[PDB]
Order: sequence, then C-alpha cells, then structure tokens
Amino acid sequence: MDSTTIQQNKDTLSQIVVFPTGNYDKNEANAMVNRLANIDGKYLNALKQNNLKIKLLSGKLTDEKEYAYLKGVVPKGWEGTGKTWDDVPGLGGSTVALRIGFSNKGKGHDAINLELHATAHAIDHIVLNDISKSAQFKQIFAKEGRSLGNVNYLGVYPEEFFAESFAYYYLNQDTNSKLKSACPQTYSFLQNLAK
Ligand SMILES: [Zn+2]
Repeated sequence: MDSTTIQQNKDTLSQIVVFPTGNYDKNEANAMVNRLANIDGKYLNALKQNNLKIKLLSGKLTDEKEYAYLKGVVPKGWEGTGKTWDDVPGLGGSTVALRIGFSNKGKGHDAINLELHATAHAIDHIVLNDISKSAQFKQIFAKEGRSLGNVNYLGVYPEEFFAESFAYYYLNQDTNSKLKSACPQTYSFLQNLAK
C-alpha cells in the first residue's frame, strides 16, 4: 500500500547497514535491505540512535575480525552436527552480522528470514531492553511459544520465539497473517509495541 514508508526506512537503514569489502551479489544485498525496510521506522531510528551497525558479509562470519574468536567454536545444542560458528550465516544481539545470500529458511539456519530474525535480537536487546524476558511476554510465551514450530528451540527460549515472531510479523503479508492466526496474543503484543 505504501511505498513512501519503505523509501524513508531505506534512508534510515543507509545510516545503519554496512556493506563489506570484497565480492558479493549486490542485488541480493539490496534485497536484504528492502526486507529490513519493512520493519517499523520507530525501531530503525532507535537502532540508528544507539549506533547499531547491521553488517552484511561477503564471506563466513568467523572470517570477520571481530568474530574471529568464534572460529572453531561449537554453538549450543550443536550436538554432533559437524558445524561450528564458522557455518552460521547470521548473528543478532549486541551486534548484527549477516552473510549475503543466506536469507531464506534452510540456508544454514531455521529462521523464516535471516536478517529479520537477527535484527529482532538487536531490537529486543538494545531498543526494547530484553522485552522477551519480561513478565508479560513470558506469560504469552508460556502459551504460544510452540505455535511456530521448532518446539525444542523456539518453544524453549522466549528470546528466540520473540525474534521469530518479529520476523513473521514484518517479512511479508502472508507470514504476518500466519502469525495472527497461530499466535493471536503475540500478534497483538507486537502490534501494540509499534503503536
Ligand atoms: Zn536467534
């Protein structure tokens, strides 16, 4: 309905997204920004205020200097697998690092969208001050925490279910209505947050 909002958010994101040195698909990198541009501007401006940089990567996560301490480190609940932090495409929290071309579900992650799920962690931690670990959201998580699948992951950690609910809410119209169907209280919760 509104293309003007996307364009203004893209300009906010221009003060947030940092493009990598090296070779990558420029069009796909731009597609990731367009998807991030659907997040409420209130959240984006607040990330801009706190100087949160969304770093897009052309290579592996642990190839980057700041995440080199993760090289060879096995993430939690990567029992066997054979994969370490070197094989993780995205990361969110205090910092945001995303590998370009790995947005879709299955590209080394179970999130419905890499960049929206990770940026959610930053908005949760930096902007909303760990709202996923608040009494109100815990009550909702207690009831709706498994309604998006991944019951041993999303259904166990409220910070993860928040991030995925956020991604469902802001990705596209289909996954938004999917969230409203499966998680009415969570949908209502996020809707009030942006009011
Ligand atoms: Zn996560």
